[PDB]
Amino acid sequence: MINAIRTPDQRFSNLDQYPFSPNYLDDLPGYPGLRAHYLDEGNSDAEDVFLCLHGEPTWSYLYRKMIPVFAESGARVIAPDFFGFGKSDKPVDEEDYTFEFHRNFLLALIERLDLRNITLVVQDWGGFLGLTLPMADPSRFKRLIIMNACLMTDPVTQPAFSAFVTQPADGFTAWKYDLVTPSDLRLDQFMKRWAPTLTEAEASAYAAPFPDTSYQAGVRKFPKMVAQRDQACIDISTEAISFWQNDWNGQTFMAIGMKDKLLGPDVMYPMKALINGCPEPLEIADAGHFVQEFGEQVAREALKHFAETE
Repeated sequence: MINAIRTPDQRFSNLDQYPFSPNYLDDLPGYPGLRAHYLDEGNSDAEDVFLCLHGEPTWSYLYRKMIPVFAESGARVIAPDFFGFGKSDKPVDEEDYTFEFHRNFLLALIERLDLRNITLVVQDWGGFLGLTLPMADPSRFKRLIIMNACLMTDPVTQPAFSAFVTQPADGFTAWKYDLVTPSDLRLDQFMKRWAPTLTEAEASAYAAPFPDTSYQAGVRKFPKMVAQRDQACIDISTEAISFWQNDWNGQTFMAIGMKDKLLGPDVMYPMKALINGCPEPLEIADAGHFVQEFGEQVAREALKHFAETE
């Protein structure tokens, strides 16, 4: 077993606008002794499944405005919390978190739930990882909703997907500094800074998973993996580019949080060009990195775009 701890359930007692019932998978292949939490909303026998993947330092709570919109369209919605996050178990050592640790978890979850007709919904690490899934099992994937995200390839193959790491100083550089440096990391305060439109109660929901620093190893490791990409990550991410460019023929919808200093237009337009058939992006002027906080619009517009060419 990996050494891991579990957030007490009382931490989730008073969440704001998260009425979604918990589902758990324990002992997924390759993850013995670890319990993963996921939401499973809407018609369980739906033809379509929206697989909503979160990023750093969030959890399925981030999708709370989108889930009801997708479910009311008649689709199923699966929103897992990565190990280290949300209501999932949390390995205590940063060394146990790797790109493939997280990627293989998603593949295991997809196989375990036998998800098909997937609309992949991604942002940040949900995208860095999620965008590498379809090439592993392409017949399971039907559509893509992409918000502020890209692929963790090397600087030479796609400079746009590395330049943001070092400029602007107040972008990823500040984000990483905020996450990896404090001994007492307060994610409510972090999230209010990086999503300034959050209410206090919403911000508290992002601190909920983390009673203390011992629960935050996954949180600390994510930004380090953006700055230092292992060979497996580079290879897998580069292969993914070829998939979206050359193999993908599904329906696609893009939305950009225009105030994002990390993964805004300078990353998302290059990403648009690499995704075969990706339409003009929906630009959300007021949205920052956490586009899902303006997510009702994204979900509604994506559904209309998809209805238009079913």
